[PDB]
Amino acid sequence: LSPNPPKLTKQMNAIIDTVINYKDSSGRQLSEVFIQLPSRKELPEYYELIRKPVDFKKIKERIRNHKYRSLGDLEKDVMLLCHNAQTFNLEGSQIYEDSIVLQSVFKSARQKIAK
Amino acid sequence: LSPNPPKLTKQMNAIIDTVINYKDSSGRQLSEVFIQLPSRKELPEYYELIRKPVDFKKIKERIRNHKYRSLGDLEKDVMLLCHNAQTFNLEGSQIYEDSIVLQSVFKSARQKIAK
Amino acid sequence: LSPNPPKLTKQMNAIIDTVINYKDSSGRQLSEVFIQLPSRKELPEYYELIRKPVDFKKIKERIRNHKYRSLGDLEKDVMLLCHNAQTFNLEGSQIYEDSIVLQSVFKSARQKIAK
Ligand SMILES: Oc1ccccc1-c1cc2c(nn1)NC[C@@H]1CNCCN21
Ligand SMILES: Oc1ccccc1-c1cc2c(nn1)NC[C@@H]1CNCCN21
Ligand SMILES: [Zn+2]
Ligand SMILES: [Zn+2]
Ligand SMILES: [Zn+2]
Repeated sequence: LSPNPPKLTKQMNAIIDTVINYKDSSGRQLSEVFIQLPSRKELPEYYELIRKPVDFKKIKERIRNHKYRSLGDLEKDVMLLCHNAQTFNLEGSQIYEDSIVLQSVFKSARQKIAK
Repeated sequence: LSPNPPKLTKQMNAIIDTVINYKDSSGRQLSEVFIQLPSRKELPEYYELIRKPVDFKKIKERIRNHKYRSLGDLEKDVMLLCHNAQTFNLEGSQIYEDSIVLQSVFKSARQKIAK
Repeated sequence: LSPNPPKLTKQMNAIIDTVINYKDSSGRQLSEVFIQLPSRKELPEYYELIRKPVDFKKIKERIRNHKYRSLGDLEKDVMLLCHNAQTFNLEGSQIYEDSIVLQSVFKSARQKIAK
């Protein structure tokens, strides 16, 4: 469980980059509303219903500071992001929809760079 | 007797760049599964009944490393893939349809590219 | 009312150099064609159509001659570059698409250093 190689760090990023920077057919960068969560004092409901919240920043941070040991351990936090999103949003609502798409992007992006 | 110049580089790239990025009515890029083959370990059965397999990766290799003389060289690789993808996968099975869908997309991209 | 600290000037160049330096997934420097405008004699067109023409050399030249006052003054010009590309070049035409990409990189460079 000793120094996170640079090679592994080099992946996590580009993966989470591939994701963040993804722009759809119309060209809308889907990540926009996932980067920063909204405030407890803005959307208290979210933090009532979502027991273990998360956004992208807080995933990037955890990359930056070598918390994540394997690519597995990242997927989980990206997956929990979308789970959360889906859980809070109305099926067929643009928020709800993006999370899915992104979910896939990662899995292909991770595939395309990982084992 | 001679080299492979800008027209053969740009155009043969231009063609392929286009095809890859082609997305159906659902904006679903159909190149997806045709970029990187399954490993021989992954799906032995492919190679247990396909003579001379080929990826998408290898196409851009054959481009970057100047093996395709004319257009007629490229297409042969291109159409083959589909031939395989069709040969292997089942009629109606998404991949099959995609594989065909592609064939043509190239055909237009080649014909449209009139010098 | 006062000249530009080297702290600033060295940003303008970092930000712009990130931009210019940038290559796409493929490994393709998008900047390439924007670095220098075409000759008047070569694209008389561009000059008839584009009101205030600008490429990258001149921006550099305009950082060097302490001609940009804020980062605004810069981005203002940097976007004038992409507007002009998208004004002249047809939607979906490779160039066009690229220009948009760059607009983002620039903004992600700048939004990076504003922190
Ligand atoms: O589920 C998330 C995970 C990570 C980051 C953000 C969200 C998120 C943001 C949301 C929302 N739901 N989820 N509902 C509507 C609300 C409208 N205003 C923008 C903020 N937004
Ligand atoms: O819009 C621009 C902004 C800054 C620098 C260059 C351009 C630019 C270059 C162009 C073009 N359109 N725009 N049309 C295609 C043509 C292909 N041959 C070289 C010239 N090139
Ligand atoms: Zn570190
Ligand atoms: Zn070469
Ligand atoms: Zn000076």
